[PDB]
Amino acid sequence: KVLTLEGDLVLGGLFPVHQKGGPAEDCGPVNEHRGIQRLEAMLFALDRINRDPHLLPGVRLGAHILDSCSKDTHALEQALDFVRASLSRGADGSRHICPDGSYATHGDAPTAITGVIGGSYSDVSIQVANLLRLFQIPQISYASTSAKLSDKSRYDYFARTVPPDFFQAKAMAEILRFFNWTYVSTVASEGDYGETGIEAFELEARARNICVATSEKVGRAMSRAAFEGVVRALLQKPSARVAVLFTRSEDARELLAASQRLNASFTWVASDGWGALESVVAGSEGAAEGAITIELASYPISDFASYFQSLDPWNNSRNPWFREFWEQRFRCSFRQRDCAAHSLRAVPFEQESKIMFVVNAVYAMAHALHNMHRALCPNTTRLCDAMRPVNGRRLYKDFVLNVKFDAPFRPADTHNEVRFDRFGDGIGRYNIFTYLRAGSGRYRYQKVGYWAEGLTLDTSLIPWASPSAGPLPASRCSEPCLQNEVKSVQPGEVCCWLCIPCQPYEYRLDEFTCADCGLGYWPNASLTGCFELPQEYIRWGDAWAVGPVTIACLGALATLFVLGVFVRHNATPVVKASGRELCYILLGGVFLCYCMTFIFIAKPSTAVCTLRRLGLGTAFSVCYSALLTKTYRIAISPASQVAICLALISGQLLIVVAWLVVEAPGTGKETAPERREVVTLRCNHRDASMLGSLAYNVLLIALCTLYAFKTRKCPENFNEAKFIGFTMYTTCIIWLAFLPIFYVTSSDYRVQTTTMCVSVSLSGSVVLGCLFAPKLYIILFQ
Amino acid sequence: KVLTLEGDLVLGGLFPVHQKGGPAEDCGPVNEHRGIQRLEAMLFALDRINRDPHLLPGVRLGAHILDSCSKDTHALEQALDFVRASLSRGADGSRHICPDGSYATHGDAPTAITGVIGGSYSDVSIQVANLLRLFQIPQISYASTSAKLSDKSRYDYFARTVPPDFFQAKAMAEILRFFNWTYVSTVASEGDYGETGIEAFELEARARNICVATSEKVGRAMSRAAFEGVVRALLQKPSARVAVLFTRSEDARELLAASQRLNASFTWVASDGWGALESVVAGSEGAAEGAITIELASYPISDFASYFQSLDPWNNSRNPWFREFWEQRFRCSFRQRDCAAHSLRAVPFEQESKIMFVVNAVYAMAHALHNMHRALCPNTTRLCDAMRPVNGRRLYKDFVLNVKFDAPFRPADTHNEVRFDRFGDGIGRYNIFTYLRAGSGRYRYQKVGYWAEGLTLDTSLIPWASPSAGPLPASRCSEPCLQNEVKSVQPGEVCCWLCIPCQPYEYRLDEFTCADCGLGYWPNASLTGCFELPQEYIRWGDAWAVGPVTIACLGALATLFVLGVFVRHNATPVVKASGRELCYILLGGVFLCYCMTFIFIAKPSTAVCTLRRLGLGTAFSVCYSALLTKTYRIAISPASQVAICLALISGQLLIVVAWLVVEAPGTGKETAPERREVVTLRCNHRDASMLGSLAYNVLLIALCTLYAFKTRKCPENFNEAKFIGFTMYTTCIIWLAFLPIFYVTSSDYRVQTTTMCVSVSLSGSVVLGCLFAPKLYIILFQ
Repeated sequence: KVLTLEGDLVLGGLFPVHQKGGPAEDCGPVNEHRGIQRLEAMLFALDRINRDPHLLPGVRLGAHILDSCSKDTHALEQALDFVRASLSRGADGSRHICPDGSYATHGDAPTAITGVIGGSYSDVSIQVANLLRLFQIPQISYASTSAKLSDKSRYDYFARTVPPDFFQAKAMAEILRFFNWTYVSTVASEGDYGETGIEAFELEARARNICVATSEKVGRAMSRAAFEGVVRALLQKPSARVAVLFTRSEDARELLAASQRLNASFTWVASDGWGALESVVAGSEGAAEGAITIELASYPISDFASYFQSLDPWNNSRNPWFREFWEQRFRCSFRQRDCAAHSLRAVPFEQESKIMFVVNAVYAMAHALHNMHRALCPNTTRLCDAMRPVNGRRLYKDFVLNVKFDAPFRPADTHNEVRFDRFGDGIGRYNIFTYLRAGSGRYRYQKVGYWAEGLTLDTSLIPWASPSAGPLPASRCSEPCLQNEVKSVQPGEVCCWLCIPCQPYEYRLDEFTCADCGLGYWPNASLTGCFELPQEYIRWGDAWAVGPVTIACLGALATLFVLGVFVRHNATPVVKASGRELCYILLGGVFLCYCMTFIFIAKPSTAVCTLRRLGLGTAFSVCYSALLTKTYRIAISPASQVAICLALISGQLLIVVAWLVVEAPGTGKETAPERREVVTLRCNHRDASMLGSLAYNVLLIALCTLYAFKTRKCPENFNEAKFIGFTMYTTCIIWLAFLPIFYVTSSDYRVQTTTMCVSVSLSGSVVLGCLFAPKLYIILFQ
Repeated sequence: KVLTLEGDLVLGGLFPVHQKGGPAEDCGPVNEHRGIQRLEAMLFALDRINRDPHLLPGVRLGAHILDSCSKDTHALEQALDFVRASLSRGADGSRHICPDGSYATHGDAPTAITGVIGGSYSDVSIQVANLLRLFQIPQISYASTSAKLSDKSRYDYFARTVPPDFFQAKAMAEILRFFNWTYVSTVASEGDYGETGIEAFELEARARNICVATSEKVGRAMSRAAFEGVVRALLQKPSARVAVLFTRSEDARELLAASQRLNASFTWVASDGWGALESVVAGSEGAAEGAITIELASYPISDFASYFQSLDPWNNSRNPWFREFWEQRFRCSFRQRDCAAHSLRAVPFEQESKIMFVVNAVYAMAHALHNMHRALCPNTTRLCDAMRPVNGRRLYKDFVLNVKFDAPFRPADTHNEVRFDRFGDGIGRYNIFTYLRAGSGRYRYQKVGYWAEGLTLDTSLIPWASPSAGPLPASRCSEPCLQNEVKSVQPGEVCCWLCIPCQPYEYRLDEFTCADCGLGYWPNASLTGCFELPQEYIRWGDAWAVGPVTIACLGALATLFVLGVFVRHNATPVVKASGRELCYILLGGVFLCYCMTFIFIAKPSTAVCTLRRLGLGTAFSVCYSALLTKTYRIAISPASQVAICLALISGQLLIVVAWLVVEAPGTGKETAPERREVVTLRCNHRDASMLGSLAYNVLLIALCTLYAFKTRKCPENFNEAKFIGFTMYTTCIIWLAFLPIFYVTSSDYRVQTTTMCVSVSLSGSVVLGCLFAPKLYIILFQ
């Protein structure tokens, strides 16, 4: 059937009056929820346009409406009808079986259609758009929610009033960023609807500072085992309790039913698939707590409802499908003439949510036509003779794309308009519905805000945001930490991470990995890396170092007293027949060893440690030489004993200096604990062959001293002989005690060194006392 | 007009009978080169199909041909006619001015078209493909060379027989890789054809081991200044002498004219735009030398020509445009009845290159129809009643894509077939034409090879490759070099580079950059990097080192002789009242200095450096102490002089050893030349405070010796006194001479050290001789 209303400017019309019915019938039984209501809405819109004094005052508006019944071949044939009526007006009727006349001259062909207002489903809209691409005719839809038509490459002459899916994805992104829900999951659908929406959502996510936890898809219909598996995979992540949904109504209902059966609480926000329908939450009211829903902006129209109420098949015979709709709504037949008793005013009527979009499309087309007529021939309001061929390219790319007008039948409360972007898509105007948990009984959706160009909503109506009694429901991954514990570990996630402290001795210079520097130095607080840290020149405490200094001072005082007693008693008979010069050399050696023991506790460094070990070796050599001379020079001439003593001392000094110079006495800093500040404590001259050769030389010197001491028949000055014997015995005992002590305490930092220094000082003091005792006894006797 | 031929299965046809003529007429005057020839070819093809016993023996074949005249609206309306005839057969004629009957029942509507054979230009092909995409009808073209239709997303039910532009780009890539022409330039065009070809060529280039020099584009038509500028930019590169061209015929002719005007020799290969046309090379014969041309594979048909020769408007009234073509070819009108005198056999006829392609398209459609009829209803050869509704989806995606048949009117020489790829495009078969420089007069194209699936051509007909007298003309960038000079520099090119040698001391580890290692070591030949190179322990030559060794041996022999003379003459009066022990100490010091001078020419190392400098300092101190003792101990006790001498020697030794240990005597290797092998020649103990303190101590010792030399009234042993005076004078002179010599030659490698060693050896020998002369004189006197 064809619905034709006369007029100079006629517009196309497409509405699915019927529904799917299989290949048995033509295309299916007549529908009464989508097609007839939108058809009557378009008729009312054109009636108001014809009666509008401000809009199109001179010329009227025609109407050419064809059935679509949600079919493909039928819609294609109806588009062929439109194109044959529009373009084929140039060629007359060809030769056919018509014997009355050759061709039609005035009738049998309507005027060229200016535009078409039709196409609700995705497939029919795609087909109409692809068919009307080449014929240079504009096309506007009213329920085209598919986002695959936004591209102008495949669909150029196509516009829509409802917002596409990427607008809804942007609204989802805005409502997620408003609540700081960076860590969010997504659920897709295997149908035609949802894939482009999820793609746009993921693109907007990866665009600006937000990521996604997981990406799952749900099929059309299968066993509940797959639903249980996918919901378990969703709830597997403990930190994932918020997710977006882009599925249908039945799929959302079954998902909520499965969630209620599994008894798990979540905070779910969905797309327009949920909507304001109540059948999707039937039997699952205690499972959608704290849910956010996106509703398409649509307000009821009082004038359209009043016009639809006063409808009857008696005085309104224009619409051919009106009788079919009347027979479908009320079970009756017009043959028996019994349908007149029924009235439409008695039965309650609910307006379709798409009526406002249809009337907006019609009024936008009317405004575009008015603007074209005003900008083309402004001489008079009558029809211009220069616009008889409908030029769709100009009317599309010059007028309808840039429209600025207020919404029709809009209440004084709202302030909205109708515009189109560069892609010919309507602006995204949505409403936010919250699952309010009102204590007055049942739970129902509550309007809390709207999203047109900017997100403007309040928390005064949100149940989990109004009192702020507890923490705001949000999913976060790695937010809590500062620039003190920088380590980051990522098991399987790239967007977020796990903020973990690193080692305290490791520098902090990168926000993804922790760099571990050397153990001998600590990082700096200037945020530049890990380098050396300044140490102290003096490390030993004053109280502990006072002992060695006091011992050295006492030894020096004893040596000075012995030297003074030897100088004063220079004419004594005991010192005359003895090594007076050798006694002075021994006193000088004692002074030198005391000075070396005092300097051994100075600021440690390379030269410090080398001088300390050289002084220790020289002290050992000079004490051995002094003992050997006292054992030898007493009895082998008086000038050869000191000569060979100095010779052996110089030889031992050269040996030890060679042994210490052949090695590599560095100045490294080593700390015993794992994480501690490294300070200079000991020299790098660790266990090597130098100390072994020094110990071997000391042992050889001790053996020579013992061989010289083996004499026991000395009848002259037995007191000094027994004193030297006791002194060498004490020295050997101290050396034997310090050998295993130093060998076992070598791992110590300052205990072994201090113990060895104290032992050396005590041995030197004992030797000085034993040397001074013979001179004191000789002075007391004579 | 419509050409209708009876048949159960009717095939569609579209041909541009007319051409562009402006909006004044309908669409333009009738053509006689493209439309009528292809229309007659299709008519002859269907005529042969009807008489073919092997192909469609039972059922005939219909025809429905509509005019296109290379337009958009006309072709759109004629495709509208096809769709109205095919799909609208379900519904009868609507109510119209026809008063004879309600609607047509048998006539006024032909059967549904099974397929359509039409579309030559790009725009008409795009329009037909976009229109017939929705009605599930297959479409095959005969001259659709546009490559933007290969995608199945926008054009799914579209097939072609001519190869698209990407096949030609692949053929160009193959013929370029055959000649090893990696470095090539490209010239594009601003028209509709050429952009996708250049894009595919660049994609194939960047795909596998070949790059492009430049990418220029030429507009449609402008002044010659732009052409001169673009050709100058093309010839700017000296190594660029090979170019590909994807332009039209007129553009190629104008470019050849500009090149002949500029007088530049080039080797240019072009696309099918050049072809075998002779008007494009008129006036520019001496400019396209050594040119390669791609020609579309097309062979003449004898049967089609014989059928076209026997044509007349008397017994052939089917074609409506035949009368228009006859009136266009011969200037006459059928009103005067004077056109019968002219005959088509008299005037020569040239077959169009697209005749074979449309014939192959029609025969492929017939083969697909036969295969479908055989695989659907194999019961009988008659038409099946189950295939009355033409199902285009199965007929397309099951039969026309996979066809295996030989080409019609196939000459026994060639071996080719007709196939379609996954995108429904014909296989790429081209011919290679070479600008042969034959000495028989004018120059013309010569067929040298064909390209269907693999490049098979010979050089026996190529003028620049048959004798191989000179090098093959090829453009290369950075081919000549090996893994010996690895450096690479790239001024403005990324694909190729410039192969330049690097520094010989720099290791080779990457083919893009040269890594320069340290100067103190040379890279290895094992291709592992740059590390240290083994040196020699001994560096001084044997002949040069024999001098110092001989001097040391002579000094040691002199010292031994002096010691033996002193030991034998131990009872001499001169040696009795003198320092005999001091003489032995001086002899030992001479032996020590000789040993130090001998060891100073050993293998250089850290310990070697320390021992050498310590021995030099000890020798200086020992000679100073020996001189001081000889000046002092001769006259202040006999046991105190040697004591203070040994004390001063030990003090100087401690001073010099401290000065040498406080420094950092490394073991680095330094080479004087910039690029030479580094060997251990000079030590790390460079100019510092240690040598300054040593020189200061030596100067103080020399000043003390000179102060002791002030005695001039010695009456005992004046001979030894004057000998010691001459010795100390010679030593001071040698030291003063070696000071500035060393200060000036420190920059040398081995001259300064050898000179200093020789001077030290000479001074030691002179001192030994002066010391032995007094003992020798005393022995001679007594």
